[PDB]
Amino acid sequence: SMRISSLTLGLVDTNTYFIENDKAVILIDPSGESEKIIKKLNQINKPLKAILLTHAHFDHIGAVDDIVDRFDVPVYMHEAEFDFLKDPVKNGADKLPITSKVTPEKLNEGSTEIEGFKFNVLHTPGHSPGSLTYVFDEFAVVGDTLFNNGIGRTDLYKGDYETLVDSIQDKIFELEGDLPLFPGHGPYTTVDDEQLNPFLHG
Ligand SMILES: [Zn+2]
Ligand SMILES: [Zn+2]
Repeated sequence: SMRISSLTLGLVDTNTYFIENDKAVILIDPSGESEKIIKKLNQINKPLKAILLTHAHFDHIGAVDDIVDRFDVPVYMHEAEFDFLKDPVKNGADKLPITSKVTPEKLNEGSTEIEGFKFNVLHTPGHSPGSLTYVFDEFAVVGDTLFNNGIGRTDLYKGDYETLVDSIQDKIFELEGDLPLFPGHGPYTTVDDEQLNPFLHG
């Protein structure tokens, strides 16, 4: 019923995801290289209805403004990182040309329906305070939380190691053991495959 596609883009190889149903598409983490994203959006030939952000670090939002300027769609994210968009010290870009001037819509933990797309939102902070995981019937998009044999870094702004470990162990590890998990970087993994992840402790 849904098809998930991806491009790996930008300075730090961010996974941008395209979620299609029979009649529309939503985009998650438009990281950069917006002409490549737009090219695939034009290939899909279904109207883009929304952008979802797992979080608002610079490498997940670099193409947000270009896509909104072209298609005029809402951008959804957790309110705890609204101030990340315009603030390069908070989103990490301060460290050559990244900000977003969009006014975002807030999303909270719970069941959601956006333009015919039904999914569950989990608030999974620790790598960032507004990190969200988006759970669909046949896959989940987890952001910079649980990687294949790795974990999101917890030394960024408002990051915290024990918070992320709890988010992974108490929320992401409640999903179906073989559900494909698609993180912000690197290949997919699953809850079963990450049971002995060595970065989780406590
Ligand atoms: Zn990040
Ligand atoms: Zn990232």
